[PDB]
Amino acid sequence: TSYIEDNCNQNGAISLIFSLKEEVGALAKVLRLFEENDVNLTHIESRPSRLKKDEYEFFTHLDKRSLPALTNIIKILRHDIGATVHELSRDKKKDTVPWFPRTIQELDRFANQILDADHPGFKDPVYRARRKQFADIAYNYRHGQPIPRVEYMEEEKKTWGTVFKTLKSLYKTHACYEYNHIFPLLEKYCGFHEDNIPQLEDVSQFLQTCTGFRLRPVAGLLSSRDFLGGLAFRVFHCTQYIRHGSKPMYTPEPDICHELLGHVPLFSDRSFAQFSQEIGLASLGAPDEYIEKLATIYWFTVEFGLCKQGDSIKAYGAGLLSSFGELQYCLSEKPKLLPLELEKTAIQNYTVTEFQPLYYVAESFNDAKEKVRNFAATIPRPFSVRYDPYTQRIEVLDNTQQLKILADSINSEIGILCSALQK
Amino acid sequence: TSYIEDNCNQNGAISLIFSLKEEVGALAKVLRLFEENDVNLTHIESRPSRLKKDEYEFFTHLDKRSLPALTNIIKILRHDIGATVHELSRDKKKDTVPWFPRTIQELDRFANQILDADHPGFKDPVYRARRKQFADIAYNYRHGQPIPRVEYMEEEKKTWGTVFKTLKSLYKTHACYEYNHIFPLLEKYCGFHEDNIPQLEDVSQFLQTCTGFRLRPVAGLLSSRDFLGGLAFRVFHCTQYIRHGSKPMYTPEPDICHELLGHVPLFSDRSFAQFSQEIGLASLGAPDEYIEKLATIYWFTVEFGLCKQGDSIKAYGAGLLSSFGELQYCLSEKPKLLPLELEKTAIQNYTVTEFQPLYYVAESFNDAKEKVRNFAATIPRPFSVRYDPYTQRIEVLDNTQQLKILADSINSEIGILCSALQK
Amino acid sequence: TSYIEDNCNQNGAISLIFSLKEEVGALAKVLRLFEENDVNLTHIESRPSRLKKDEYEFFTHLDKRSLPALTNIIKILRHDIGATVHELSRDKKKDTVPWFPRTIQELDRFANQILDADHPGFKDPVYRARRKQFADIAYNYRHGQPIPRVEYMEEEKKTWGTVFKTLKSLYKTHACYEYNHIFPLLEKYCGFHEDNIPQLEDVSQFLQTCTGFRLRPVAGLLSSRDFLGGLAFRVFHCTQYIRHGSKPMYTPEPDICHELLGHVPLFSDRSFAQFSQEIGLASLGAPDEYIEKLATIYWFTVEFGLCKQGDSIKAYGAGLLSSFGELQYCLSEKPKLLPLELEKTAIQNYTVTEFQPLYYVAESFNDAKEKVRNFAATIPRPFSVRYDPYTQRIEVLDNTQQLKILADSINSEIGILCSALQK
Amino acid sequence: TSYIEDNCNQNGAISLIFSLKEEVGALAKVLRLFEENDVNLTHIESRPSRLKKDEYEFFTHLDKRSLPALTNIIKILRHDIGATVHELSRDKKKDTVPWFPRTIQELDRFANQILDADHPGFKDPVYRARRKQFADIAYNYRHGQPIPRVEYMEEEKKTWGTVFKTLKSLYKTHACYEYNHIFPLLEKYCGFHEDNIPQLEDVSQFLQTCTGFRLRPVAGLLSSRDFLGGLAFRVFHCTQYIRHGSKPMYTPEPDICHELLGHVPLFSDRSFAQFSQEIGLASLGAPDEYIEKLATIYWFTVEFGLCKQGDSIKAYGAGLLSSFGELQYCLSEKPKLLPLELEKTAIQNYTVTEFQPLYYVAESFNDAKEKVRNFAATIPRPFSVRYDPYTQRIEVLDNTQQLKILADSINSEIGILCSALQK
Ligand SMILES: C[C@H](O)[C@H](O)[C@H]1CNc2nc(N)[nH]c(=O)c2N1
Ligand SMILES: C[C@H](O)[C@H](O)[C@H]1CNc2nc(N)[nH]c(=O)c2N1
Ligand SMILES: C[C@H](O)[C@H](O)[C@H]1CNc2nc(N)[nH]c(=O)c2N1
Ligand SMILES: C[C@H](O)[C@H](O)[C@H]1CNc2nc(N)[nH]c(=O)c2N1
Repeated sequence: TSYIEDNCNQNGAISLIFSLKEEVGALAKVLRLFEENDVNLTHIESRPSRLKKDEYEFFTHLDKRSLPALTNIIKILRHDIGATVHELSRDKKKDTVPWFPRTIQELDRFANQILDADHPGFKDPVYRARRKQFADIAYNYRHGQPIPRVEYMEEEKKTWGTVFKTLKSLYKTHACYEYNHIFPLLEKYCGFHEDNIPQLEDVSQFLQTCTGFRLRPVAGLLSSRDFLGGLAFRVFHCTQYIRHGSKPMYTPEPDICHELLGHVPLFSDRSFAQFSQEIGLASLGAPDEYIEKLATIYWFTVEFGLCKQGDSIKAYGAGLLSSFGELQYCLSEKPKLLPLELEKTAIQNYTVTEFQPLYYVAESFNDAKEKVRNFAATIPRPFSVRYDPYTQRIEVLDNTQQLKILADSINSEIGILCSALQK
Repeated sequence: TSYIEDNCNQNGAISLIFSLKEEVGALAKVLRLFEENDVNLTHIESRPSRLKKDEYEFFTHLDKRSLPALTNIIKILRHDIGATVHELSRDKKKDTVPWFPRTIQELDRFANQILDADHPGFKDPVYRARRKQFADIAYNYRHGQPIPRVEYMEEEKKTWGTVFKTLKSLYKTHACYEYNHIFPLLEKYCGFHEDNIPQLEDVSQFLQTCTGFRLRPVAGLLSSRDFLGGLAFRVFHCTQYIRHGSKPMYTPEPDICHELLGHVPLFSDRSFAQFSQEIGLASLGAPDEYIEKLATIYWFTVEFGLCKQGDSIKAYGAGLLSSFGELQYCLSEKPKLLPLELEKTAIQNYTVTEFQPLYYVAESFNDAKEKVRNFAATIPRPFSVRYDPYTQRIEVLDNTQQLKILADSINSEIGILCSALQK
Repeated sequence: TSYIEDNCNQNGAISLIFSLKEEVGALAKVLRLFEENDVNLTHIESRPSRLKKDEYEFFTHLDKRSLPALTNIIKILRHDIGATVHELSRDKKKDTVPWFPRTIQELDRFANQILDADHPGFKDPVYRARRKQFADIAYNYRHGQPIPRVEYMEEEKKTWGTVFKTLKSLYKTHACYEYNHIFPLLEKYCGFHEDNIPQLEDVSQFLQTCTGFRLRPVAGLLSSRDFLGGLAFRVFHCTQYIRHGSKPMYTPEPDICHELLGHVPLFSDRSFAQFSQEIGLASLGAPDEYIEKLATIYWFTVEFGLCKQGDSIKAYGAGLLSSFGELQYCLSEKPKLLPLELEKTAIQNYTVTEFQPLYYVAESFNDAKEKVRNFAATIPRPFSVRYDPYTQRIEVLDNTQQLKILADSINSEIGILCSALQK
Repeated sequence: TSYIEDNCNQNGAISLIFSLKEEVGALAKVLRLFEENDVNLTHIESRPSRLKKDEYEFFTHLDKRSLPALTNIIKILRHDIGATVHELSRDKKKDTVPWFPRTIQELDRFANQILDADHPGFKDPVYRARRKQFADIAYNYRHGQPIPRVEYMEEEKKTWGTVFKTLKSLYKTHACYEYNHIFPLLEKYCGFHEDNIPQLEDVSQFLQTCTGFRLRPVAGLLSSRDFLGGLAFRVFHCTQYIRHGSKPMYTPEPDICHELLGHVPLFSDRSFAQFSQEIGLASLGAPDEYIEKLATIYWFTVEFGLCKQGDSIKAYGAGLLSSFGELQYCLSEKPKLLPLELEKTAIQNYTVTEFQPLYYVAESFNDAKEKVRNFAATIPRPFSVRYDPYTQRIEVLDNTQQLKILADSINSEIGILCSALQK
């Protein structure tokens, strides 16, 4: 499978999800309680609760180095004060919700936690000397920055040239509509020629010009939780390296072309973007088991999905649209095609290298979105999630908070629509 | 009054907002049209319709150098292709929608479109040179950049100190809760103390973490149209300069103390943000005729409003909470009180530097949002608008798409709600 | 005032509104509960939850013979099974919701709960015997039956003739359009001429073909509660008797002319029907406290209202359009005019037989519906209601179902709308 | 197939769908135009247009006997006045929309237009003498009446006894949930014992007590248009006859038991009722071709459908739940099961007698409702349809009328839901 079990750092990450009502002593109480225990107060951030006017939300920017007193604080918090605390832990210790980044800026803690001799071009010291350099670029990037741009060598340029020569000529009849729609634009705007390599930054900015989707330089393949969690933030982690000039149509681990020809152009569609994003949102705080299940879904859908299209069936898989041979295989009559169903799609085993025998076809991305949200209602976590586009932080919602926020949001949509009724 | 009519630049600003449905030649026709007539493509960016999968949307960043060629382009768009074209013009000539920005970045285009001997300290060279310094800072600032942090002199530090000493001790009973709650946060977080000035950047970061609202350093005062459009983007144009030490409770032009102590803390509540933003949206495409009325609203609502608050009447005006005398004058039997109703609230003359005879009271900011939106449904503009938080572009909507977009979005929201109903 | 407090019958009316979720024994438990304690099943009807597939809804048609046994049943329902029970009582004792009908057929239960020497014609035996005749007709009429058609004497025919002669010639400029349009229809269709009386049955048929509104022959005057509940069912309780020939423009108790010329023609517009019906629904479960206010509304709105109508102010009141003098008094500079706002419109004392000093003006009936519904959201009753047009039973809604039912219904409506958008 | 081509009567039915704006001369113009041409004015009914306050709708109760002048009237109507007229014709003559009943009362014109020697019990004069008697009962029924009740013979009673003995014992594990839910209620309420025959009227009234669904006595099998059109009105036409005592488990033409055990109990569920009803609504004014397609759908769904149910697949077909042998066959592993899709389901051929080889399974009835409405968007008719629950007439909607009615209806639902947001 494509599931990669997740890791941790020795310091770790112990966050405390809790909101607090402006009670007698409260905001003084908490921050003094922390600075008595040596906890830095650059790391105890509090902002208001966007729902109950009289409450705040608290973000604790910590690690396991605070353990000699982190017990005690929790002790006082849940039982001496009466604040509902959920602890995020990356070590996945005693019945502790699995850690995840909480703001779009917290992605830098565990973004470099990725990656055999048989790699194509292995005994070439040149390709490896280039590969550690590109990993370095991902090692030094911090959120907010523009992606540092690299002049690509030319042998790599014609590797892309060949792959593009094949795939372009073959997309017009193989790719989904939303791909033939975006791709001419990428060509004329970003530098998506068969004779030119685009820089990650420009593509990032274009995807933000279409959907607010962002490209983040990652050295390699991250653990499923981190990958799908970053996708929650409308952030796609992508690679900067190319395949070897010897074998331009096989890579065991995804390269520049897989993203630019498999993922990105569809990331320029809002319907598909939100589709992927909802899965992202659902991935966080989820059990490792359900992360295996998410990985399975992602594979048979994002990486290798098909879409019903009025008259045709077409491929929206990112591995489908990036691998010339399997893009031939896919619409051939060989493989299996059935209307997508997650009850089975999760319980669907697959292979990593071999051409995937069976495929699953959606109606439109939005129906798949509905289905994803449905399955999200199945993942067991003692709270809900929903993403804030402006603040770029994930609203962790409880019983009472889901209610007023959805209520009034739909009220505003209701108002604008009721005015749309008056022509 | 404080209403300011809008002006133009030598270059100008000619946009052609139009979308086009993907037929063979359509987008080819347009991109042919520009470079056939030599128009630069540094400014003609076309992206997909975030709504109709089969359409593109066109933002044309143009100017009056296209006047030597715009006739032909308009004609071919309106009649040879059949595209509904709305031309945005800042010259506001025959059949021209009054210009406004479509991108979060088009606010830098008209950020320098701003701004007397009786000022206390007019011939004081130090206050003059410092005001030219701050005008320079606002002159060269472009969106996305960090707000440069400025070292304040001591006279300015204690002028702020005095203003704060007076107003802070008073707020506990005059400001709305949404202020009495937020201010404890701002004090200890951004530096809203009596002996220290926060730098706009830090406050901006706080405000986007709360509401996606942003602080923009602006020279003097910008036309009503431009100010309120920037507020539509959840971007607040704000001042970095301080008042003179001679008269610490009189400033003719809004200053650091007025912005940080009158406006910001209320900009820290989402409900208030939605209120102001909905007004902003109503400003876009609006004629100067009803923009006089809009400025009036802002005055009597954001700057000089009162709000029903459970038991009492309280001040949420940014000018009430920034001018010490009128905050008491307003909470007395002296002034007159009228229930906010836009039939009258817009139609009401006023003066700027005056203890306001009458005030207007809201119920909660949300209902005020509703009233603003309702009255906005009355301004005649040949389309409505609503802002895309991720892309930071305002979806300009015609008849056909408004319904499909809100209908389906609410389809998703009500689905998740119907499933949440079963606990 | 014209407000009438409600009374009770010797039998009474004890309903227990409750639904129950289909577990083994649940519905078995209840049906066991009744016949274990001997209660008759001519009145205990259980039907499915039109909303939650897995639940039943229970309408229990009971009386005070169950007082010798209701204690046990209530207890077992509230604590041994765990069913949310709301008991409807017309005795309105401790912890009793004030009684109201759940079925379109429960209106016959309290249809005889109605009704002086100074009447012109009091000791006239002919008018007396005729009023006892019409009271008998209303006494034995049950819903569903055809309204018996009655042969009128000649004095009654020309009393009607005179009233009509006067008011008809005048309506062309005093009544709302929704009256000036409908009346041409009623004249030629039902027999609304100066020489002929329509029989309630024919008008009823007309009114259900327009609005589902129905004419019910009622003896004298029914308590405010009962009248307005019947109006909730889109059923109008109406009079079949005429006034005396002595005073053709004075009647203390509403008569055929008042109903057919004041009320009905406006009951022929759907928007007005929705207005009155929403009020009706608000009456259900309402305490007498706010029902005084409801009666006041009906008076100042349905019976004595004015409406903004594009350019002018016009009368849609049923008492304005039925009492010739006050229709002119009202359209003059004599009376006072106040914009309909329920904060004041409910809170306002009045007298019955009086040229009304002040009047209230609406914008359109639909907005008045909104205001009624809004103020209804203020009455404290332990559930909301909305009427099922096909079943002719009012869905009594608790928290959990309201959302799933309207959410999904609107899901369907917005789907068909989104598909209609493409022409 | 189960499609039966439709017939006509010699008089026929020429109706004219048109609305009219209150223009100079209008309402006098039309009715005088008709009475000049001998057209009875009991047959020219006009009521108001429920949308445009200034318009009426006109129903012409005619036949082909008006032909010697029906040309001329149409002549003046469409081209001399400018009223959009759509002619309904049952003969399906020159490009004339196929006739259908317009009110729930117009069903009596063509309700008796139904129905080989091999019928079971044919040479028994007793069964035929009974069969013409039951057809007579359907021949003499007119809308509004209660269904005349018959004392059933006893041999027929034990035919029902045997069929019930088998099917009841076999339903608890074969029938869909919504059947095991309703059926105990029918047992205890209507007289659904294995030892007793229910009278059509009581079942009708029960189905109206659940969903407003009604049972109308029909002599035999009607043409598809009339059957599905009656189902639009929430009216199910049903048979009063039984099978022969010789062979109680085979009938070529549906009998009492098929409805009471196949159709009715599901007609007591609102979700299923609306499901069937929307198809009904869609059937009217549809091409004969698409009536063949509708018949196909009805067969594979209503008569022989399955439903996905969380854990199981269960039968909701009316022939499935009425035929003991095929109810065994259905969940056996023999037949084919695929997720229902109307693109194919219509183009799905079948057999009349033989056990249907393949079956189609829905998720829940509502999803099938969505699908039906979707396919309805494909039937070609120059107007839309939507059913009025109160007036019990089908709103024929044009471009402009669909808009305001759906707009404001959803506005009301929006209001009630927005108030549900305030708890
Ligand atoms: C989601 C699933 O685990 C899938 O294999 C992930 C794994 N990690 C990844 N890591 C990177 N860098 N890029 C990817 O596309 C993926 N895909
Ligand atoms: C909104 C209203 O027009 C008000 O007068 C505006 C005018 N332009 C402005 N310009 C600046 N720089 N600052 C302000 O506060 C205002 N206020
Ligand atoms: C609705 C208001 O309470 C008003 O006084 C009611 C009272 N009861 C009534 N009873 C009858 N029979 N007829 C009426 O018009 C009224 N009006
Ligand atoms: C809808 C389809 O035509 C189906 O065979 C109809 C035909 N006519 C009918 N006629 C009657 N009386 N009852 C039915 O169930 C049907 N079914």
